[PDB]
Amino acid sequence: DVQLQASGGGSVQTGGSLRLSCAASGYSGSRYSMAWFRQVPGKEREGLAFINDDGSRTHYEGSAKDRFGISRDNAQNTMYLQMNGLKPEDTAMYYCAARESTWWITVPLGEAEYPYWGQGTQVTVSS
Ligand SMILES: [K+]
Repeated sequence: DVQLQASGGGSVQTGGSLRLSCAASGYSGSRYSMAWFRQVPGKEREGLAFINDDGSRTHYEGSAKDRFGISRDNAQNTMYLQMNGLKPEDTAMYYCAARESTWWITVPLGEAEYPYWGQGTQVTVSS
């Protein structure tokens, strides 16, 4: 019984920043490992950024390595994606996902590794 709520999307100018949040509700004693995925128009949904239970490991896909940051606040069961230097090509539907098992050696990259998803949040970047 895990529920995820993604928020923080909207319209932003090219060059700007946006922070997305994903809040998990689980009464259990697990700090879920979590991820952001996005689907840009015309493309398959793809992994973007990944964080384990305590934020001791992160992984970024593509230019998120240079521009984006993922973090989490385990005192309020929320993770964040800070996107800086946004470009029109970052216009997409953004999704967060969660799984019970943590990780260290191997990043769980596939969608199938995450049983729990939230509804997407649209980000639109315009010059
Ligand atoms: K990064």
